Amino acid sequence: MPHAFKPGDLVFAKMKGYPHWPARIDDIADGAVKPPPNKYPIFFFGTHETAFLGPKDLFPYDKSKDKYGKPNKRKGFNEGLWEIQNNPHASYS
Repeated sequence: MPHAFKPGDLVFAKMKGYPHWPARIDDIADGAVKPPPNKYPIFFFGTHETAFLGPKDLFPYDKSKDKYGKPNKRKGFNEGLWEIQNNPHASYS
């Protein structure tokens, strides 16, 4: 059975007006801005932007990749597909 989401989990993350986007659940570093309650810090591959999202917008990557892991015209998307598949746990700072 599924657990709750944890830092390092890989997902497609959905935001209004954007395609389901390869992403990971980030850690919060000591000293860093924490997310609102019930929200997770989401690191979007390719764009390397962070947003705060709740589980309703988080699709586990294994289950979802056949549907969502296809090239997209959007800036940063295909770079994001490479990252999630090839080095999803690297530092992209």
